[PDB]
Amino acid sequence: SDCNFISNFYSHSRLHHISMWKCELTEFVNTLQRFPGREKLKKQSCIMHVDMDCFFVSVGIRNRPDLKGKPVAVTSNRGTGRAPLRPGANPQLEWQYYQNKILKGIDSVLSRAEIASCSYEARQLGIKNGMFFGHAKQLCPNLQAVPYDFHAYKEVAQTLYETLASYTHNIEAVSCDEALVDITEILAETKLTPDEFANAVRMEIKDQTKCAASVGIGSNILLARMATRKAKPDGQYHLKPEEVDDFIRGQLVTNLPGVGHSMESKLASLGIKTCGDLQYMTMAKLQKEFGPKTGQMLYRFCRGLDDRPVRTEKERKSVSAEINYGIRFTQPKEAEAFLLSLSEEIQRRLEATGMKGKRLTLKIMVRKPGAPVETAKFGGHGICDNIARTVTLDQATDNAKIIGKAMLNMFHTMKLNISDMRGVGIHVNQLVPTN
DNA sequence: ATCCTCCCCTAC
DNA sequence: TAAGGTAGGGGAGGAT
Ligand SMILES: Nc1ccn([C@H]2C[C@H](O)[C@@H](COP(=O)(O)OP(=O)(O)OP(=O)(O)O)O2)c(=O)n1
Ligand SMILES: [Mg+2]
Ligand SMILES: [Mg+2]
Ligand SMILES: [Mg+2]
Ligand SMILES: [Mg+2]
Repeated sequence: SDCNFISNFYSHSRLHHISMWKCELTEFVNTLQRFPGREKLKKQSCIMHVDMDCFFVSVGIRNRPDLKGKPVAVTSNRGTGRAPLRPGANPQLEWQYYQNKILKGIDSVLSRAEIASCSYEARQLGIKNGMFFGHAKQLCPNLQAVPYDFHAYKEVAQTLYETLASYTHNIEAVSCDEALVDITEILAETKLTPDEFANAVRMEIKDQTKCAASVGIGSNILLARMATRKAKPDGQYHLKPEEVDDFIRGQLVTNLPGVGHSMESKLASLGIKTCGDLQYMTMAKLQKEFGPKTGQMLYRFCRGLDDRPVRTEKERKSVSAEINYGIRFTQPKEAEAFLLSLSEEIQRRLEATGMKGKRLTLKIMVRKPGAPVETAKFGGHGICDNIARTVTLDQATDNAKIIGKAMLNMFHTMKLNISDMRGVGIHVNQLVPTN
């Protein structure tokens, strides 16, 4: 049953989990705006970024001292690095497409399970988060596989924020294992050097989780995030003002928060690889080429300038639910049955968050023409494109029968081969809170 | 100029 | 096998 299929997918999805945890930690921090750790150590803006090292791995091997110091990966694959042969799939074509259009603008039995997190040992060999386990185990035959433990990560994630909250409420939740903290007040009250405090928080986090955090310190958010890169693993790095200009010039532009593979490829065609190359670009040229806001962001960031305060309050703008894995329909009756289920799921989330929406958007992934019907990854969406529809209701609703019905009307206007469908997503906008 | 609407992109 | 989600920023381009 599609009802059990949905529940079962979300049950096993790490990406669904990290998103929920982020949502929860964000709400916890918001709450704090409506300190045992400071007094227990009471015995020019300053920003600290706290980021746990190889978070799933570290938690996974907490109580497994045989795996410390080894190449380890958190993945679904039991450990062989093999999967059943998939004849008619074309891993080569999908990988080329991934390197060409996506990373820019025996193979047949290898595991295509993703590595969620890998140890630093494993990294010293090119294994990175998001690599297929089959391939990783080719780069490093001694890669150790470790199962997910979602309960344990949620517990460490919470312990992490509780700990930071014990020093200050001036926190921004970046993710489940990562927060920004403004420590200007603490340093003034305790009279401690930024480094002394950073060490203290690290010692305490390790004490309470058996997991290591790296800390980056700087006079703004951008600079604190970048210092963390240099701090990892198990360390800290204070990027002082006198070092900013020389540190920044050598950084690959891709390291700037907000520059991914698409922006990188567009900059490389401008002849720009490092932040230093970028500094030579005018504000007017960056805005013309990239738009006003992105243009300005690039100009400022490549200089180490950033004036965003720590955002302690975040308001929810949308609720959604997508599954782009294990979607295979043959009949329009099956697809419409599934749309009505995801509609009950979207009702639960709107309720759980106490919202109703006016604007409803259906997004379908469809197999791309020329792309093989048999996916390289078991259950994968493979190479696809997106069809999207949007409607707007007269009243904000949270009723699945109305949402379901809206999804069926939207789905009918699509020109679609059911057997090419590879993913479905419902997105709710223009929210209003209940009561 | 500001405001819509339909997307692409990015972070984790 | 394997579980490729989720929210928000913002550009293009068009109507107001
Ligand atoms: N491709 C990815 C990236 C991240 N996450 C999960 C696994 C990570 O353990 C956790 C935190 O991600 P980070 O980006 O902080 O990376 P790590 O903590 O694993 O390593 P690092 O030490 O580089 O921060 O989120 C995931 O499921 N899949
Ligand atoms: Mg981390
Ligand atoms: Mg996996
Ligand atoms: Mg992280
Ligand atoms: Mg970047």
